[PDB]
Amino acid sequence: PELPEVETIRRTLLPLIVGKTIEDVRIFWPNIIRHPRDSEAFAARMIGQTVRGLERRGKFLKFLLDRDALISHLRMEGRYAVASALEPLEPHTHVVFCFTDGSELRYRDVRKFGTMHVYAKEEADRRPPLAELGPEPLSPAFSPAVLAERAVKTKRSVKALLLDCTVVAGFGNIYVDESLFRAGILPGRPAASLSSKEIERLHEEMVATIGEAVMHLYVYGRQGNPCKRCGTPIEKTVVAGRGTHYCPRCQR
DNA sequence: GGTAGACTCGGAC
DNA sequence: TCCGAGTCTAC
Ligand SMILES: [Zn+2]
Repeated sequence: PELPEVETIRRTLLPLIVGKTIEDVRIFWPNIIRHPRDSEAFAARMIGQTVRGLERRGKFLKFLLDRDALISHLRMEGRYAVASALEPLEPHTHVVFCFTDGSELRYRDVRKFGTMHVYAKEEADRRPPLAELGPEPLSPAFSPAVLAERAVKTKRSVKALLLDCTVVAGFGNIYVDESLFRAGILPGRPAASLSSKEIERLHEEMVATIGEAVMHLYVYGRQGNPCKRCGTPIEKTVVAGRGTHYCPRCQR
């Protein structure tokens, strides 16, 4: 799921788990657990804690318990569900948090690609994977000036810059391509080659694109199809190690 | 210390 | 054989 979908999960999952107390934690694929390193320690430490809140940072979900925070990243296909302990599990269920009320929070992932880290709450923001995360794209802390400062300092492409989690939190491939299209900037342009005007416009379109999504596509996945603005066939290439979609006429 | 490469997966191709 | 998010490893 991308940032808007993670926000939807945050909002919808919270009332389904708040105030529930963890009775057991069952782990069927230990490699998902990244901290503590031993999955048995991860399970043991969560027992007896009550869920107090659920926050989002970029695409990370931060489950707030009594003492600990559980930091979860779903990557491309990870999913959470709340359901009865009496019912059979769905396929690809890797971690289950069992509550005292006979309900469960279940983590599934066909790709087995997601991650979980647990730390004392006061520690979580200074440890991986949250340490060094850049500002929320919809926050005043992500500004044209912040973006300009990062862009001038790098040799990388503008696409590479926007995909960098230290620059801006959880701005995914789809939204990078869409924002660059809407701003009229080629993804392969060196970040340092962007004018002040281009940086301002890019910031504006990033906020608009992801803001709209949290509340249709021009380029992403539309290679070979006509651009919706000018009719030129959308092209796809590799930029910053990712499939990258753009209109060669609208973007410069 | 900035930046690329390795690493994790399994469904689609 | 391709893909990819974000951390870890190595130049
Ligand atoms: Zn166009």
